[PDB]
Amino acid sequence: PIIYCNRRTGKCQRM
Repeated sequence: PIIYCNRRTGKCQRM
């Protein structure tokens, strides 16, 4: 899948 969480801002995405 393509689900990750960027640390730059601190927001995570969905599938």
